[PDB]
Amino acid sequence: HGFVSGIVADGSYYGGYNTDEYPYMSNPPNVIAWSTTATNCGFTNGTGYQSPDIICHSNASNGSNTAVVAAGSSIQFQWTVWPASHHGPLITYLAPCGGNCATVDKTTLDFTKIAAVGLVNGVSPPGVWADDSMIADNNTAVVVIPASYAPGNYVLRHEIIALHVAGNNNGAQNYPQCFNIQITGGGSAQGSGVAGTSLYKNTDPGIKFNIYSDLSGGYPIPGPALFA
Ligand SMILES: [Cu+2]
Repeated sequence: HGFVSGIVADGSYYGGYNTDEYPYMSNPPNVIAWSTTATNCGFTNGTGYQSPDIICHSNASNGSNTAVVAAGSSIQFQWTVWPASHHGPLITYLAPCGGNCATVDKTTLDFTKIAAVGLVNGVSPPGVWADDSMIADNNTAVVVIPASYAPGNYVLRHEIIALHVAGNNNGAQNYPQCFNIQITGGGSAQGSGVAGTSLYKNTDPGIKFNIYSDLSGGYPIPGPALFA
């Protein structure tokens, strides 16, 4: 599996939380990325959709730094690697920190879906998905912060849901990665957010989904509605 090793945010590179290195330090470095204990490169499945682990991954603790990002600009998430079998959507959220993102209680965050891509070509199951486009693009996912989004501090929660086992109850594998950003801009728009532990249920149609059977009915991307 992969994790996000860094991001390019409004033109500038920020190193992420190197989960294969930083957990083995008594004094890990400051980063905009949240720490996790997911040293096995693992995931949170449906057994943890109501655990705080779903918010920013296993045992996640606040990143200490925050990246300044102009509204309307692009963020690129650099994943270390991604397996071809792990087809699924890429979903990205913003939750206001109401203060410094370095100290917000992650369980109080209310996430707004700002980007989501799912099934691209279902003609030949298991199909071609957003993560396959990410793989082709140097293992990099891309999102646009809405130009109209209200300035302030936000947790940016970027996630792949791998669906290779998702026909099973609790089979979908969620890979959330969180980063602190401060948006600047001239807009005032903000979505109505959803608590991390309310984003997904193991019975949801976009969670318990068989990618190996006929895909002509499409894929309903899970989670709350996309910000408009
Ligand atoms: Cu796997």
